[PDB]
Amino acid sequence: YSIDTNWYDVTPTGVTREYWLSVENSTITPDGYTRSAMTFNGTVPGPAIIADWGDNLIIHVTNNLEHNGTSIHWHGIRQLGSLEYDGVPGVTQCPIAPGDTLTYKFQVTQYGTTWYHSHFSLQYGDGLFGPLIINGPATADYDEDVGVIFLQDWAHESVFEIWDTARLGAPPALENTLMNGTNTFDCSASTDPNCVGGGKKFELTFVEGTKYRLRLINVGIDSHFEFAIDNHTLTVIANDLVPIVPYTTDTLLIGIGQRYDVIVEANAAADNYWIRGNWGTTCSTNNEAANATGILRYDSSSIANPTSVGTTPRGTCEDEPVASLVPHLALDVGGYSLVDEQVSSAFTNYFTWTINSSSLLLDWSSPTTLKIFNNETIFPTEYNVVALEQEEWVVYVIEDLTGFGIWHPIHLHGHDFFIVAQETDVFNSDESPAKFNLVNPPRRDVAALPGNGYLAIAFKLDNPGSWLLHCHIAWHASEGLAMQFVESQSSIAVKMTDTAIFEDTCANWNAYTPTQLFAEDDSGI
Ligand SMILES: *[C@@H]1O[C@H](CO)[C@@H](O[C@@H]2O[C@H](CO)[C@@H](O[C@@H]3O[C@H](CO[C@@H]4O[C@H](CO[C@@H]5O[C@H](CO)[C@@H](O)[C@H](O)[C@@H]5O[C@@H]5O[C@H](CO)[C@@H](O)[C@H](O)[C@@H]5O)[C@@H](O)[C@H](O)[C@@H]4O)[C@@H](O)[C@H](O)[C@@H]3O)[C@H](O)[C@H]2NC(C)=O)[C@H](O)[C@H]1NC(C)=O
Ligand SMILES: *[C@@H]1O[C@H](CO)[C@@H](O[C@@H]2O[C@H](CO)[C@@H](O[C@@H]3O[C@H](CO)[C@@H](O)[C@H](O)[C@@H]3O)[C@H](O)[C@H]2NC(C)=O)[C@H](O)[C@H]1NC(C)=O
Ligand SMILES: *[C@@H]1O[C@H](CO)[C@@H](O)[C@H](O)[C@H]1NC(C)=O
Ligand SMILES: *[C@@H]1O[C@H](CO)[C@@H](O)[C@H](O)[C@H]1NC(C)=O
Ligand SMILES: *[C@@H]1O[C@H](CO)[C@@H](O)[C@H](O)[C@H]1NC(C)=O
Ligand SMILES: *[C@@H]1O[C@H](CO)[C@@H](O)[C@H](O)[C@H]1NC(C)=O
Ligand SMILES: *[C@@H]1O[C@H](CO)[C@@H](O)[C@H](O)[C@H]1NC(C)=O
Ligand SMILES: *[C@H]1O[C@H](CO)[C@@H](O)[C@H](O)[C@@H]1O
Ligand SMILES: [Cu+2]
Ligand SMILES: [Cu+2]
Ligand SMILES: [Cu+2]
Ligand SMILES: [Cu+2]
Ligand SMILES: [Cu+2]
Repeated sequence: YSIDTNWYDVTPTGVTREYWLSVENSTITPDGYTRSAMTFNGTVPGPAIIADWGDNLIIHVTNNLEHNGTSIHWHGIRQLGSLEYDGVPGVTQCPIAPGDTLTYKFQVTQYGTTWYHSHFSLQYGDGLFGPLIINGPATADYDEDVGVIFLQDWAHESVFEIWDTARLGAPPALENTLMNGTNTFDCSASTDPNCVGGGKKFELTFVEGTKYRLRLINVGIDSHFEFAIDNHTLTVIANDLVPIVPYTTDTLLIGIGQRYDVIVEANAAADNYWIRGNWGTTCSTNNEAANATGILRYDSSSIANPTSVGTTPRGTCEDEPVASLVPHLALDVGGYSLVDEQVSSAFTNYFTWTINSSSLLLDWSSPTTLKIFNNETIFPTEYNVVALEQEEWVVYVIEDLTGFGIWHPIHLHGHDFFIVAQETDVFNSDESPAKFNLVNPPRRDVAALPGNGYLAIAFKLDNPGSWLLHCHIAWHASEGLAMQFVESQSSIAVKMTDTAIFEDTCANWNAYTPTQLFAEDDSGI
């Protein structure tokens, strides 16, 4: 097994790996400002889940929150034959009730960098995410793996406090950003007792001449980054969970939920350097956007702020150029049927996004998968179901008709897709399909729907189940910018063990909902 192994077809034998995670109500001080958080195991980021390609994960998730369901998603994890462990509440399970435990089981049939996060409403915005790193092949050599660097915005209160405001349609400017869970913040004016100060920059220490694999993930609520390290080059070796033909870049545009693995050679004059998130100010607002930075040190004892000169950011909300993103294991898209769908917006009780006029709104007590187990094939209109059955491919064209010009990071569950087109133009059903790239196009699981343009993503019908596709901007998802593919419904294979477990989760959730303190007040996802 190697970098040229087809991991969609072949999977190594591995070992069983077991984790207990507690979804917790916490207090943290990541940037010198003390606030509530919703965490795995009291840390933001959550604990590292590290495994090998082909391992079986067993992850016992206990919900120790008092006032929310929860449901944990393993982002970009294919979940072939483990649909009920995808962690989408209202799609592949009922929410895990307070006090209850759901044990997620799945094999990792991919390798690279990803993460896990709650998919229950906005929870991941309060810190409910962690790294999921799967060891395997890599398209370039390096001597050291520094692991993951999370890039995010960071509020100074619960995302749930500001939801009622945000749902009037404008995402609010958050108070700060974190790089790998930390940042500075100026508390030396504040009369807020929580602003205790002492927040510190993310530090990364290089040994000169050593090669470092960095694993970048944008995990913000509503944030775009263009990661750069002053006077260093990034050699990009993977996008999401798909190794790519290495290419070098001064900066790396990164949408929410996207990952890149980069190799950085520490071949610069030994000094302190700015590490730049390069918050996309055009993409979304932040109170402290220029402070989305950290410190590269070649000398650990140095406590000096770097004074390096950075590269000029492209300053866009785009993804990396399609031409740059060439998977190592080349794969082409076969004959396809085309599904076309259109993003617009409406206002009801609040601001919603629509997919062909319907905003996603799930009933947590009746997930698509329960409906499937009950042999339903017609789904509520607000479940935004697109049915798929075998031409073994689908091109899904999603069009921004909102007029907003936001670059939406579109995430597909159950599949890597193929970026056959990512265009800043109006989609024409008679002209545009011709301009698709079907021959080893970029392949990944988050890609930008360009603002005012279209994203055309192809996938194979190789994974029966009900698969959410959504904007990964947390507000947008909560605002129903989502649909779901019900793929070969009659081919979905579920174990009696897993059906029993699913039913129990739903039973406990149904036992919880009559005295819940808080109702569902978003899409559910
Ligand atoms: C950004 O910030 C994050 C922190 O949020 C930071 O994360 C760090 O990532 C590093 C690189 O990826 C990482 O370094 C690695 O750590 C690995 C593992 O850490 C260990 O855990 C080991 C294994 O767990 C155990 O299994 C053994 C048997 O082998 C048992 O003895 C042990 O009891 C435990 O038990 C079992 O767990 C299994 C599943 O794991 C189950 O199957 C079993 O049933 C049982 O429950 C252990 O061997 C180690 O001692 C250690 O605890 C290393 O393997 C790897 O080689 C590498 O060194 C680091 O740990 C992360 N740190 C934190 C705090 O999360 C990033 O580095 C930050 N990024 C940057 C750029 O700074
Ligand atoms: C999940 O749990 C959290 C508790 O952490 C619940 O958050 C709460 O959500 C409600 C309803 O949105 C909030 O009420 C609103 O507060 C704002 C801001 O002060 C106000 O403008 C509104 O008029 C409204 O009253 C409440 O503040 C918020 N609480 C906290 C501590 O954040 C959330 O509703 C739970 N969701 C589910 C589905 O269980
Ligand atoms: C997380 O917390 C739970 C509950 O305390 C504990 O059982 C579990 O072992 C912890 N897991 C890790 C990875 O720290
Ligand atoms: C977390 O704790 C806060 C403060 O005690 C509480 O008001 C809130 O309801 C809790 N959140 C959840 C999801 O249980
Ligand atoms: C980052 O924040 C600190 C604290 O306010 C400030 O001194 C510094 O100027 C900031 N950098 C900017 C605004 O570019
Ligand atoms: C969505 O709407 C457009 C325009 O009416 C139409 O071409 C397309 O087929 C619709 N898609 C679905 C899946 O209903
Ligand atoms: C769903 O269909 C299968 C196969 O016909 C059947 O065995 C099962 O009992 C059905 N569930 C229902 C009708 O609720
Ligand atoms: C990735 O590669 C493409 C194609 O060579 C470039 O256009 C891009 O700027 C980046 O280097
Ligand atoms: Cu309470
Ligand atoms: Cu995700
Ligand atoms: Cu996902
Ligand atoms: Cu969006
Ligand atoms: Cu998702």
